[PDB]
Amino acid sequence: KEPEQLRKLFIGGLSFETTDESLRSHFEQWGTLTDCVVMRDPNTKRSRGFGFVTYATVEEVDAAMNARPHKVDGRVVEPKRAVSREDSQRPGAHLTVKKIFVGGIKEDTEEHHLRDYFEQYGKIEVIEIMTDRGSGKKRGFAFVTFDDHDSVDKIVIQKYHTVNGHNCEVRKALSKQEMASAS
DNA sequence: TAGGGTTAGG
Repeated sequence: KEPEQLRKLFIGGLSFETTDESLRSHFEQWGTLTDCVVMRDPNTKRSRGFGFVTYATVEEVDAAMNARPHKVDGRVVEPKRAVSREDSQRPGAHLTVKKIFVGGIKEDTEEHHLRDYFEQYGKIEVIEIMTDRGSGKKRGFAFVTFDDHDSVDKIVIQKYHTVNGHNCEVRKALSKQEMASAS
């Protein structure tokens, strides 16, 4: 079926008392769970305050994210699309942000090209195709802001994105300082 | 609130 990575959600901010079972009890309400686990320190067996749930289908994952906010064992938790272990090493991979950087877009790209691809992921708030202040020339990248951080997360976990007929690279937007800090 | 003994010899 769909890849395990795209069927899984990271659940952060779990109460100290949530266990594999109480977690499953909550999330099974949105579909069939193929995996459900609270992460624990190997040594002291104590909860690390986070876990994962994996559904049989991405559509169930989507259903669960459409049901936010989630309260598990009396605490509002923070479900997020699961970012792969390799991608988790990149700067800002786990940031909650509503904006993405879209790089490598053709000179004739227009806003409608960005909408036709990105509106299927969520409600768009702002689209900025960047130009050099001063020369007025296109720089080949844009920013797109959405109303929900999950739209960004669901887009960046996918590998390819076709805008104005060709692939473009999409990453979470890091600020000017964050880019420096990741240098 | 970022992963479960889950990542480079011919």
